[PDB]
Amino acid sequence: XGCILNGRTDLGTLLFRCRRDSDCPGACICRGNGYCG
Repeated sequence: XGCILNGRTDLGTLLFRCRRDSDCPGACICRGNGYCG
């Protein structure tokens, strides 16, 4: 697998700065803005 950032309407994504997918929690991936999703 899951990804705690999928499907949320807060700014949880902004707690997870990423430069690559492996910076992200669970099976989340790094998105175009440099934060996980």
